[PDB]
Amino acid sequence: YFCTYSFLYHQKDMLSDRVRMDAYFNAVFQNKHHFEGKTVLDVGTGSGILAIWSAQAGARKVYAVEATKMADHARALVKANNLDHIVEVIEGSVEDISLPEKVDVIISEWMGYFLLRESMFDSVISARDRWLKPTGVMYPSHARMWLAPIKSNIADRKRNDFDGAMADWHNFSDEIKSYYGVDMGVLTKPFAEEQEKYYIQTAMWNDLNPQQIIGTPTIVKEMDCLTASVSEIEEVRSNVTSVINMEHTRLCGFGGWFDVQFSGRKEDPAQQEIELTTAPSEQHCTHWGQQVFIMSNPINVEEGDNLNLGLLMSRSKENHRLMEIELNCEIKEASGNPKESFKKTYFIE
Amino acid sequence: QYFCTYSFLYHQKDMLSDRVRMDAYFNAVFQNKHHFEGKTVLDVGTGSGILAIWSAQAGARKVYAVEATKMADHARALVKANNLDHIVEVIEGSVEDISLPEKVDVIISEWMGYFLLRESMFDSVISARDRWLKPTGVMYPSHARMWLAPIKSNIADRKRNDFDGAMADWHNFSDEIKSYYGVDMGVLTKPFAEEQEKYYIQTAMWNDLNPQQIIGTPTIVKEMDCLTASVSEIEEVRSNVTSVINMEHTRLCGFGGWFDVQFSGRKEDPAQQEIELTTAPSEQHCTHWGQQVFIMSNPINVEEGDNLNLGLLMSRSKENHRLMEIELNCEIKEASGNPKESFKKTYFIE
Ligand SMILES: Nc1ncnc2c1ncn2[C@@H]1O[C@H](CSCC[C@H](N)C(=O)O)[C@@H](O)[C@H]1O
Ligand SMILES: Nc1ncnc2c1ncn2[C@@H]1O[C@H](CSCC[C@H](N)C(=O)O)[C@@H](O)[C@H]1O
Repeated sequence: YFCTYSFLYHQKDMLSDRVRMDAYFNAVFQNKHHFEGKTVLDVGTGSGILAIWSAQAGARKVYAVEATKMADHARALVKANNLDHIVEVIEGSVEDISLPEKVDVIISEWMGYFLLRESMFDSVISARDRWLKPTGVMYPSHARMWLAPIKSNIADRKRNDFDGAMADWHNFSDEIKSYYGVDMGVLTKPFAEEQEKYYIQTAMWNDLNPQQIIGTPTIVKEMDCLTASVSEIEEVRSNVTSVINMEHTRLCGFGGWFDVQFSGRKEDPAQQEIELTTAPSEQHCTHWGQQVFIMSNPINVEEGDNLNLGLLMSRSKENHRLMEIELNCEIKEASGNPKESFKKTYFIE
Repeated sequence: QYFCTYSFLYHQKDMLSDRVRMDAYFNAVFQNKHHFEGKTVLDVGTGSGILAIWSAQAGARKVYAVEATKMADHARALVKANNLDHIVEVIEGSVEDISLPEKVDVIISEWMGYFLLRESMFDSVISARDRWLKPTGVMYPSHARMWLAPIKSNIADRKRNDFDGAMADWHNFSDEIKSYYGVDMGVLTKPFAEEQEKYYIQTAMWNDLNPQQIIGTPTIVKEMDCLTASVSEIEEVRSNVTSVINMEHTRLCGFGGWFDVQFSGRKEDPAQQEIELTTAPSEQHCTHWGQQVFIMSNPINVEEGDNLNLGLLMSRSKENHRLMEIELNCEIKEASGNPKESFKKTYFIE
């Protein structure tokens, strides 16, 4: 994990996100009252970009914490820009560090694929509960996860890739039975499962299109970063989305994304609320795109149809930074109430 | 990190799909069933259990198939389904933490990574030999061998056109970060650069070389006797010399490394027939290891009789012990000694 974040090359990818960058930019400077002459802790500074803007905008002192050797660059960068007298870049895992003082603002960019991937917010919680004074602000102040039924040609690409996978495995076992004389038949099933788990069962990074969304989007979890806790991170949700097309569409899968907001405390508000969304757009991509969850079996669907969804979202056992999505779906026609029930496990890795 | 990959049938599959590698091992066994007829066999890192199966097919008394990964499950089912469970015993664990109901006649295993030495799976085979093999014991393969040879390849252009791309993209990036956001990224121009050279240039590429692309005499850098090879023998120094052949006129663009493996058994129990598995430049024979290429930072002209005096030093990286580093020091001397043109570059295998 920490591995990939130690590359300049990876770090600039993020910095290249104009959408990602504009939001934090405008959140800081359009609200330089949370910063003027205050103390900020930038959580997971990496390049130290967010930690520079805070100083640039009035922060008396800014603790920029980075777990990787990337810290050594955030230093040259904060020093090369003449803010070394404000920003203190400390290398090390925020979980293991002690500060001299409590902090007014915690600023971080902890959001992953589908928001919860990487579980870096667990570090921010630690930082907030250990340091944020009783009256501190947080950037972002709230977050939000969304889901919606979509219609993509990728559903078929991946079924066509699994089918091929399966076509090859059967030539190969024929080959190995002719020469060598070993019969590979009984590993057909395990090679099946391992393959549905990879082309079908595992969420795809896609760049959805507003026109690909075929129902009302649902909010699958709201969040308050001033108050959220790790215990509430593994999450269960039930809601409903309605078809709006002719429909003359099929259910090919579900897309998931997230909202983020810079609003302030209900009591130290933002002069101006800034929103970073990843909702599909014809123009604004993010490096997060959306997570497409592909349909093992596409389904016909008409307008007015009513998709009752039951999501359950737990962090994996092998690796707590990966997700596993349990998705139960009872579809109901406009008229109550036929159905097309089914249950599917998707993996965010 | 390492083992993770081998728990994948799809991967185990790639290797089993490698005809050259299979033909070699399959023949090694059946052309020599005299080591296997009624013998006890240890297979180290069984995977699908393919070597265990053949051994048992060749009349072994009992076979021992050790896999670290949950793949042991499938070798175990793969051996039941071929009516060999009464001879083959698939065990789950590391050959380092496992004990045996007895000593073993033959130790067969496919432990060779990229450029022979990657993954360092031989450490496990050794351990397996030292504790379990009996004096009489034979080993498959019985010898190994790493080679090196100066080459001519358009990939040394491909990568530097790649690097330049990278650099160009950065200088725009930084200019775009200053225009909006008001940060100058200048102090990171050099570090960015080194990362990009470390990654495009100094890092070994997989390649499938044509024998024509070999512009000098090859050279043996290391030769291995699996019966006696130590783990300390595994960090390696090698000073060779090579002579440019094509050399009417070509360009030095980098180096290729590859390995040989041999199944000759023992001098007091020799193979009825010796089998070989080579990864040299082929024209008609491919392998999943291919050849490892080490690019020239800067390509150099070269002629007939030009003498490449190479100083090599193979060692493992501090971070991971399964990865390699190669300090390659090069003195080039024209057929008329000298004058020179000497360089020094450390290459990473990952
Ligand atoms: N517990 C922890 N302590 C310190 N740094 C952490 C951390 N968990 C994640 N990080 C770091 O936080 C960074 C998140 S990526 C964000 C980069 C930068 N803040 C920006 O917005 O441009 C990574 O560089 C990662 O190394
Ligand atoms: N110390 C160890 N103990 C058990 N298995 C090991 C091991 N080190 C490596 N392996 C396993 O050995 C295999 C190496 S690839 C060999 C696959 C198979 N024997 C064949 O020849 O086709 C991998 O499955 C790896 O997981």
